[PDB]
Amino acid sequence: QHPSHALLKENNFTQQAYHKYHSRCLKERRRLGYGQSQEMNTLYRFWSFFLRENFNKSMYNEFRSLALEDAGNGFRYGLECLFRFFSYGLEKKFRPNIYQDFQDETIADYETGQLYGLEKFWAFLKYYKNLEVQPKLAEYLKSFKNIE
Repeated sequence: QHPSHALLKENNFTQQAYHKYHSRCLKERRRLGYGQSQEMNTLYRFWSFFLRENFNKSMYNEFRSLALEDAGNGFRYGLECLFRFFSYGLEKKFRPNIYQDFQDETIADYETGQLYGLEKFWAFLKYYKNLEVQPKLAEYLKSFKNIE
């Protein structure tokens, strides 16, 4: 199996294995450029699912930073995986710092003219079974009410 799947198997994550896998992913990105590495893409998906229960400040900051570099040049997959992590990760374990970040990246995504992040935020607030919202995102969400 591919490391992106084997490292998600229950109780099988190892540091030694993640380091080898992580390594070639960055080399492949550093070799082929933003949004051009299918191997790097497997790492975005691994991060998206892994951190939902398997959180790591180290991995999360990297995930976020690279996803935003890519998306700043038009390649959306990494950022799409990050919003999916935000929406489903916070449903499984609410972290206030990560909720604030979710707001921050949703606002930034909307103001670049996208709706993928805002819908994911709307989806979270709706299903999150239990929130204060930056009044700017508050108004953006009110206008989204005409869509979903």
